Amino acid sequence: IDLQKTIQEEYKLWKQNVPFLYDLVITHALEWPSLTIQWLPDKKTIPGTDYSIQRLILGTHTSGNDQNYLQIASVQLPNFDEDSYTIEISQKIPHDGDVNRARYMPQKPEIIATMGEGGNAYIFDTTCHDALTTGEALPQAVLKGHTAEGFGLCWNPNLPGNLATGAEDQVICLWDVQTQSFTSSETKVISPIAKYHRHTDIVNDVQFHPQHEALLASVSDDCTLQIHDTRLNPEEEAPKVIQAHSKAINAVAINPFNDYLLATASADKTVALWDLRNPYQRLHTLEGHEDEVYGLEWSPHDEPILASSSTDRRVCIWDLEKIGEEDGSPELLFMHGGHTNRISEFSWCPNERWVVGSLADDNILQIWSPSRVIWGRDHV
Repeated sequence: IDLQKTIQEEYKLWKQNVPFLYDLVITHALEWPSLTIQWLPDKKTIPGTDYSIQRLILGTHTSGNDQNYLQIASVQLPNFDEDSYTIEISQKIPHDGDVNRARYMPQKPEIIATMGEGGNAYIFDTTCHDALTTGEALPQAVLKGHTAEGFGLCWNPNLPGNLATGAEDQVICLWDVQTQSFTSSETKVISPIAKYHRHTDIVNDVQFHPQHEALLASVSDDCTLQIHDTRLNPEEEAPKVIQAHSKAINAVAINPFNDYLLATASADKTVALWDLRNPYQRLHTLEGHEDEVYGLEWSPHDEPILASSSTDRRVCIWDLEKIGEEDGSPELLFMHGGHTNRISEFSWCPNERWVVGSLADDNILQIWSPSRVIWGRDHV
């Protein structure tokens, strides 16, 4: 793939340092760039081997006219010891537009929701897509509600089948997806159970609280963070609207261990920290990215660890326990520099500690782990 001269220089410096800064790097080019990535929760152990098989959801983003696909990639991840590996596209499911975002249902991971063409969302049941299917691979459901494409998508981890989406139409849709009717022969057409008309610009991201069924956070180009209670009536305005940044907010992430800790990522190159009990008081600002921050995700294993990604091509990992303080930001624990274009999405591996899968706009998939020399510094 074409690299500009300076980019090519940087990438070769990065590769030279990889053995010192990383315990693992696996690189792969995909036939099409993917806008989205998420590790599936399952791990398949082959007894007697030094690896396990894990899986990732990927999408495509085609130049135009060429068919798009929702994809599942199977990855050989080595076991990490205590004193090349294969990546194949397992399933490929025809998808209508670009796959702007894709998320498996936590309670039923064979069910995958996507944000696709023109604002339609789609539901796929992977057990309806296999070598035995007789006709067209169809979505199991199309969710008709948005009037423009969107990138906000989140399943409710405490209410099976409950889905939230947000789009460039400024709207948040709530959906109730009942899956026990799904078939490979028909596409169910579903309308929303509620629509929120509370943002005044593109809704970039939505996230259900991991421990509270009714709490939905949303962020927008209107520079607000909003906390909605989906028990109350839909056109009643969100009981919490925060003027959180001076520029567009692209991502929101709720700590999966600290039920009050929320993070936002913004076009002001900043990540900010928020206490949900008193959400108008910003707790801290995290600086280090050189361009807009677009992606945000807490470690699934370590409460103080947060990752962010940016059009500056970096994934940054932040250690919140270093906030209390010899010239750079102490909470910036690690900066991944393996990508040569803007990062589209990344995802923490749920089955291995300190492993990230990341994608960039130039078709590269990287699976990497920073060295325990960096993250285990205060181990014994």
